[PDB]
Amino acid sequence: EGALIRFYVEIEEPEKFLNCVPEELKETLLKEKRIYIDVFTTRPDTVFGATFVVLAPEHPLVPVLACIGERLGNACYSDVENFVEKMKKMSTRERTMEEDKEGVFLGVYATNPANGEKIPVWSANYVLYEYGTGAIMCVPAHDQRDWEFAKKYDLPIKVVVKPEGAWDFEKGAYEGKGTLVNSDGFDGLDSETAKRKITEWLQDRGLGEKK
Repeated sequence: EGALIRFYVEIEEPEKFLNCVPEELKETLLKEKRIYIDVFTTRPDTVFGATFVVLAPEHPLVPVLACIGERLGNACYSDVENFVEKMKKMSTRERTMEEDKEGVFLGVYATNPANGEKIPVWSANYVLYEYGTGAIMCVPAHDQRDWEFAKKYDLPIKVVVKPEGAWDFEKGAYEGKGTLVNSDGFDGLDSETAKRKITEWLQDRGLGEKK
């Protein structure tokens, strides 16, 4: 149980980037000026708290988005390539026995469909291609794996599920239930209710589905 959520990289001048993308993505790029990054989440109640996106190293969009990020002057393509190559060699245990999460910035920013914020797209070892779509939204305030990655790479922490009791978000992620904050029209909702309400809203807009 969860939601597919359609994040997307907006591309204002598609002709400048056409050679970064395969034929299969060209239609959407030219017509919609977007490259979609579909994520699966069991926490759609936290979507407003997404401060970055992570693709598994083997995700087909990694070279596509890195090509674009190089083209924008934001990414080091060789850094990305070296990371993917290193990851081909690492076992599941070696990628998830986390005493130093590893990732690389792809140089592009995905638009969050919930709030329109532009958030950086990374690839990282701790995200397995086999989980969901192989790309995740990262909510360091409420996901411990994401919190640790954000700590290492200096990424923003945004609280969207407020616990009733005290919590120092500068010490760990709060993974439990609460009421929404920083969630625009969904502010004040209990987080379980918000899972449904947010998912239906995205689905109504063609930017998500119950899954």
